[PDB]
Amino acid sequence: MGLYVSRLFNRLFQKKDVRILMVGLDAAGKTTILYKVKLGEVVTTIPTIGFNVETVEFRNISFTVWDVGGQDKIRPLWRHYYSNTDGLIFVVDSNDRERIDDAREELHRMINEEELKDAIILVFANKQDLPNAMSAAEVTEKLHLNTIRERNWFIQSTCATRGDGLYEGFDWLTTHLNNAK
Ligand SMILES: Nc1nc2c(ncn2[C@@H]2O[C@H](COP(=O)(O)OP(=O)(O)O)[C@@H](O)[C@H]2O)c(=O)[nH]1
Ligand SMILES: [Mg+2]
Repeated sequence: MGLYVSRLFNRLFQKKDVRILMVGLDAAGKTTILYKVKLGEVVTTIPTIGFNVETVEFRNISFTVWDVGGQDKIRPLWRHYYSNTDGLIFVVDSNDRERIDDAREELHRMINEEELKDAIILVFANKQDLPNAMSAAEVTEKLHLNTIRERNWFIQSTCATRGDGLYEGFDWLTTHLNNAK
């Protein structure tokens, strides 16, 4: 698993530094995905009391992961990670309808950051395994992804716990990060 996903990134070996942010509300499935793709050690750090960041690095690639939609007064704290971002992965809980609108706002707010203006957008509609989970289509509507313009985005159904859709999602991401600039 980690093997085949690791290969996908060989595509970007020429790139000096591939920066990938992976965000989403808490409990969307971010941490699960990191330990599921086993691309590298999930080094955890605590920049400031209460703010938890997970970092995975391998070769010229790095992932910086943290939860959004928490105490939206800490949002400026996240800016330290926007500069030179090549790709943005937004993980969403497809089964959580109560907070899908919060996800939407965090996402649209985040992709309109001057510094994230040219980042590829990968959306993981996670927890597709759950019975009453919104289909990728309904998550696309709730996240209002069709209102995104001039941006290269893609929504991918996944079950982080089993790994389904991860390879596909990353296959798309790395393919586009490659011919970006
Ligand atoms: N049913 C189901 N649960 C999942 C899936 N992905 C993650 N979870 C669970 O949802 C919770 C999210 O935790 P992670 O630690 O994954 O959360 P996050 O880092 O805050 O997004 C954990 O209880 C996971 O075991 C999935 O595809 N299906
Ligand atoms: Mg987490």
